[PDB]
Amino acid sequence: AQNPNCNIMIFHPTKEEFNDFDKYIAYMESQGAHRAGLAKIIPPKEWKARETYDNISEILIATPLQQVASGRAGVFTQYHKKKKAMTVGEYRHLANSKKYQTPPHQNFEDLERKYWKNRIYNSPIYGADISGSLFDENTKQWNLGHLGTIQDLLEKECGVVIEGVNTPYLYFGMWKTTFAWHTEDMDLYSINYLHLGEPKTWYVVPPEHGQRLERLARELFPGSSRGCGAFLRHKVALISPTVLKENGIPFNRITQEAGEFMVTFPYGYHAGFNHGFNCAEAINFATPRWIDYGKMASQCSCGEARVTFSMDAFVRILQPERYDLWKRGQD
Ligand SMILES: O=C(O)CNC(=O)C(=O)O
Ligand SMILES: [Mg+2]
Ligand code: NI
Ligand SMILES: [Zn+2]
Repeated sequence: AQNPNCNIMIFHPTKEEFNDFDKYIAYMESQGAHRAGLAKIIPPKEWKARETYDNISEILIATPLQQVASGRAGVFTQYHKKKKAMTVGEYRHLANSKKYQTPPHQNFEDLERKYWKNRIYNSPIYGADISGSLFDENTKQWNLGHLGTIQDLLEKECGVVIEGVNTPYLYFGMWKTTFAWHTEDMDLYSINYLHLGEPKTWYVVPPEHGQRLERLARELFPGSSRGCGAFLRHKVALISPTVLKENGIPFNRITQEAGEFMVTFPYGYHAGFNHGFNCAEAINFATPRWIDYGKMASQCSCGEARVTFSMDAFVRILQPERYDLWKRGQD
């Protein structure tokens, strides 16, 4: 079995290997990359996502989210308070202000220490989940707006034609902005490209050990657990590495820098934080290996998780027994 310790693997494809996305994902899996839940892909030196980032300031962040924490430093939840719209140029200035800027630090490890010590005492503002793309239309390799769609994969694998679309999302981050512990909708893959700015630190639990994380989360968030049998679908809970180590949960960590891709694999729980002003783009995708994960994915039916239009069909076709109850949660 390849990668039996479920370490995060880092790949350096050549320009020739960068042509065929599906084939390279399947290659990475042949080497065991999925066992970690997360992989890094460093693009060939010849590749670029677009020519420059000089003209992005007029993008609108219609609903910036202030991430307010409750709990203790290593075990907290966050809620998202909606703020007034602002442009990317306005947000960048805000991120760089004395109130919100990255503190002085020695290295990524010192910054990680400061994040876990101090996150809860601040409420950073995240421009998340903005439909759109920063890939140049002429970028033919690993262009996250030109991937094969999940609806077409389901149709190729299972023969059923379904409604829905699959488009990318932009994330504009600042110091301390935080992504809570989650897997993807329907336990899909994700791919994330860090277009610019400061790094993003990731934590990940191997898919084969995801239920260990779920059991800890039910212990640590006991009211949330009684409210919903899949409350990590709410994307609000954080647990620190120190706490994970104290409770014996297997995980790994890695820092993504500008110009790098990360792939999350089906049922790979992940969480993380931004180091400073940055912009990422991410999208879900599927492969044939996902289908079985999609069929077994948990679902939130309490009403909190509220998701896209396109998840309807996935539930309806892969999980027809759950469909009725899940749809009640969506309505
Ligand atoms: O970058 C972020 O805030 C969150 N991204 C992801 O969870 C992802 O790409 O799967
Ligand atoms: Mg612009
Ligand atoms: Ni994710
Ligand atoms: Zn729920």
